[PDB]
Amino acid sequence: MEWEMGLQEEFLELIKLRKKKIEGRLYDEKRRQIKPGDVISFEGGKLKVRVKAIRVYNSFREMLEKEGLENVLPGVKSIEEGIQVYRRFYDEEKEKKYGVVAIEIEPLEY
Repeated sequence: MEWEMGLQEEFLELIKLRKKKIEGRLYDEKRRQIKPGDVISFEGGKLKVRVKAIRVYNSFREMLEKEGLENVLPGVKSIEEGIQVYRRFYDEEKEKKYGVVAIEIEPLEY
């Protein structure tokens, strides 16, 4: 039971910053399989993270508003800007389909 992924180094560090914040991401198929009790290797083993718990919300707004914008998207200009990031990446239909699930990740690498 191991998950593997890849993302820009800059994005990796973000995860390290999410160790005290949170990480959003519309629930998907792969995510559905992702449960709080494993590890996710990024870029092979550049950034290792282990699911802590899964959550579900109404939308990014409620997530950034409830969970926290900066507690989800570090660097975001604003809540509105954040949603845009999720909109460009995540489709609105899919999102409206399920919603949003703040997957709490914690890199145990450092």
